[PDB]
Amino acid sequence: LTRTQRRIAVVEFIFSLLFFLPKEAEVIQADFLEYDTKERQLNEWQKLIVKAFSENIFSFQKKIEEQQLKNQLEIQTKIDLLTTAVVLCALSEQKAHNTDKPLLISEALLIMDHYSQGAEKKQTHALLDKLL
Ligand SMILES: [Cl-]
Ligand SMILES: [Cl-]
Ligand code: NA
Ligand code: NA
Ligand code: NA
Repeated sequence: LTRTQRRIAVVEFIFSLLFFLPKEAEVIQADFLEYDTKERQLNEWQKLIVKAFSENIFSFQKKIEEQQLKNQLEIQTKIDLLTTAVVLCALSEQKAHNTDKPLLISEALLIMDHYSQGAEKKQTHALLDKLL
């Protein structure tokens, strides 16, 4: 599997959880194990993202909540749950693996295309991730 496919697997997982939150951190981590299949071949790289997600979901969800709002501009001189799941994965991944900002954003937009969301305009906030 490609790193992109592995990212998609985390996104879909997170997505399925956002309908029924909150769950305890170790519960989500154990739910991720039951989520594994022949095709997913879930590895430690993905499990570390889900671990960061499980332990920081309250803060990530807050940071998101407030960045959207803080986007209230004049000049320059309703986020959905799939788009949220994509953004939380990027936050989770930068936390677990310290992936650089440019790679995370391109990848995120690539996943949005995969789900034919075409709401790419809500970048992975150039505001929410750190450029190293
Ligand atoms: Cl895939
Ligand atoms: Cl999948
Ligand atoms: Na790989
Ligand atoms: Na995990
Ligand atoms: Na953590």
